[PDB]
Amino acid sequence: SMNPPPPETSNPNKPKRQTNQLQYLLRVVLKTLWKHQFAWPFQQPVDAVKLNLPDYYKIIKTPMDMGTIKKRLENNYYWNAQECIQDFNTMFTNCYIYNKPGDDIVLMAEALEKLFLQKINELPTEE
Ligand SMILES: CCc1c(C(=O)Nc2cc(S(=O)(=O)N(CC)CC)ccc2O)[nH]c(C)c1C(N)=O
Ligand code: NA
Repeated sequence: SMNPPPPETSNPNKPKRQTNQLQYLLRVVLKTLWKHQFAWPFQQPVDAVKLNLPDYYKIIKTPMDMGTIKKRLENNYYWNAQECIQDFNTMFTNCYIYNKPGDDIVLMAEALEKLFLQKINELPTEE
């Protein structure tokens, strides 16, 4: 198939708040993963047309990427910090669903996920 529209990154029908957790998720978690040498395949939605991966969006029905997550944080899309953490988890899980052990892309996800866990370890306390 072709590509779906990217996930929504704003919600007009949802109140917005600033929290220590959410700001940390942008400025520490997202930012540190973003600058990693293996971040690039996860910085934007998988372009299945350009990459000639016709089955990607047949297999992956809940796509997620760090470009989307970054915009969601900047736009205050998330009310609860867990919403953001869930999106990271979905991104990694998609990679482990679609690909095979030892694939380049899988090793890249593994390094990012390792780093992600190190960073969310020091997430500020809620509320
Ligand atoms: C390996 C395919 C893949 C990617 C990916 O994005 N790969 C990719 C992107 C471009 S790119 O043209 O879009 N590009 C210019 C360099 C990036 C801006 C070029 C080559 C590429 O291999 N991401 C995921 C989660 C997967 C997967 N299999 O799960
Ligand atoms: Na084809």
